[PDB]
Amino acid sequence: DDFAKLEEQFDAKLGIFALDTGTNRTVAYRPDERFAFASTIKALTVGVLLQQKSIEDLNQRITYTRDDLVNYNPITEKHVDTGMTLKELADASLRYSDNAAQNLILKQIGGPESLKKELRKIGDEVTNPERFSPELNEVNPGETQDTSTARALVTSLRAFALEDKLPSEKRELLIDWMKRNTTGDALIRAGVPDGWEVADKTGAASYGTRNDIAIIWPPKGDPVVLAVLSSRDKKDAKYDDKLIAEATKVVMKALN
Amino acid sequence: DDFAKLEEQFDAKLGIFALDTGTNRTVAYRPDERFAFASTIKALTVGVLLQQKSIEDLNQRITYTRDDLVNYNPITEKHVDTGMTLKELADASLRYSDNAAQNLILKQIGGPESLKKELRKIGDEVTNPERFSPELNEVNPGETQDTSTARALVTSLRAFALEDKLPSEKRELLIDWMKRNTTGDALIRAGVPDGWEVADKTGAASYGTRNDIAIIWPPKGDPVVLAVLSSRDKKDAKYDDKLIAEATKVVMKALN
Ligand SMILES: *C(=O)[C@@H]([C@@H]1N=C(C(=O)O)[C@@H](S[C@@H]2CN[C@H](C(=O)N(C)C)C2)[C@@H]1C)[C@@H](C)O
Ligand SMILES: *C(=O)[C@@H]([C@@H]1N=C(C(=O)O)[C@@H](S[C@@H]2CN[C@H](C(=O)N(C)C)C2)[C@@H]1C)[C@@H](C)O
Repeated sequence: DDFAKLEEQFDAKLGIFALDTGTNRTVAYRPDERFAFASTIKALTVGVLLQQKSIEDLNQRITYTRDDLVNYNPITEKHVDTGMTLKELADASLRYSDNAAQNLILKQIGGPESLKKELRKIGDEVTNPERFSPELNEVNPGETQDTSTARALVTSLRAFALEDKLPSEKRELLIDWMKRNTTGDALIRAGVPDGWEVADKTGAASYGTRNDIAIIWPPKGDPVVLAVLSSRDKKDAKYDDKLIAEATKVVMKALN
Repeated sequence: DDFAKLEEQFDAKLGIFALDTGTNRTVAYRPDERFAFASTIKALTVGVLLQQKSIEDLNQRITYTRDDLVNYNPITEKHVDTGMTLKELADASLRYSDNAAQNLILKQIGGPESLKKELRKIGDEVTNPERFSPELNEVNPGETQDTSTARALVTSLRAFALEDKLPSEKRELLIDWMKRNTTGDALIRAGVPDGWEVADKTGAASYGTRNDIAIIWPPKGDPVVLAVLSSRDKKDAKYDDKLIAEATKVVMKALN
């Protein structure tokens, strides 16, 4: 098995689940193993923002200071003086993984416990949002706060992006943002041929956790939804993006 | 001088122009020397496309056939059967240097002769569009068809991307496609300090011509607009991407 081999090669533990929505074929490898979701949660978080706001409501302007800024604020740091609309915060959070943007959105939806409630409402009993960004990244093995599984992230991302947890114009915003992600070139995108459209959201945390979740549109045929998660046994361990890229090529082989 | 030393190391001719939009300082080395523009023209071509369409017009679906495919078609070869929208064609052209994408876009704006006339209209009396792709890359020394200069490409790229040849929303589309280019990692991007954002478009053509034009954003402050062009004296000469990267570093020192 190629997935076992990857784990061997990169001294890491993989979580994989992929679903071909056209065939209902799946590819699983530790699909129900828990991993820190890290910033992949940003995607489900915007899912819930969109469900709870009209499109026009995303034009509301959010004011903030350097106190609402945290460790990684690539877009938010530019706009302290003017603020940002919810729409521009969605963009920043999904496409640059802006942590402060995530916290600001999370506050608009009522916080982690309110995100959790909303995910339970759409059918996800697995994903456990507990903390703000960045501290959600600090997860020790055995703990369950701020964790999910490859199976559940796929199911939940599909529910918002492709099914009926959102109306079509809102699913379109979500997919556009995710399609135009900037943080993912060496991950799922590097394990798919060019001209296969990918919408993804990356994550990284402690214990060398390195995640990517995606919807992949092959040139014709229905989309594949895919989570590829990984983690290692030392708290301060490095991850290797190539593992996600290689895993991704294995999934596509197995599905075709 | 460092630029001469790069010319000597790489046995090539360099064309450099950079402009610091903050201070109006410039860095020039053979700024008015002509080079084949190659696929850098794609950026300017989208600038015109954007100027002549509403953003919503970009969703017009273009149907095309396999005759429209040329030598290098990474995205467009996957969608002969469905076609692609103008928006999707712009993305393919800019982020993958898709040649067929560029030729379809060129046909939508009326062809190279029409593109040239739109460039004259924004003030560019230098850039000489004449052929479709890839034939545009066959330029012998002393010839002027499909050539420009480092100064002109910088001037024209600024005009569309930063000044008033487009309204802000279309500038934003242009800038985002170029920020997310997949073809430029070993060029200007390699000579810029980490975490400065870069929008770029690359090119290569006969006589070992190797090009990259870009906009570079210091973390705070106004952007730098940059062209780094090169060529060599044999028709079938190889280029070296490291030339462009090293020239870029020199540009950055001379501006800091
Ligand atoms: C996400 O998991 C965390 C923030 N979002 C990120 C991302 O998904 O890219 C991280 S990733 C980590 C930081 N360094 C690596 C890198 O390639 N960069 C320099 C961006 C990846 C980012 C801190 C969030 C939980 O903090
Ligand atoms: C334009 O310059 C040509 C197309 N655009 C390119 C690019 O910018 O990437 C070229 S150049 C060259 C061929 N191999 C190099 C490479 O490393 N790859 C991207 C695979 C780039 C591409 C053919 C057009 C004029 O043909």
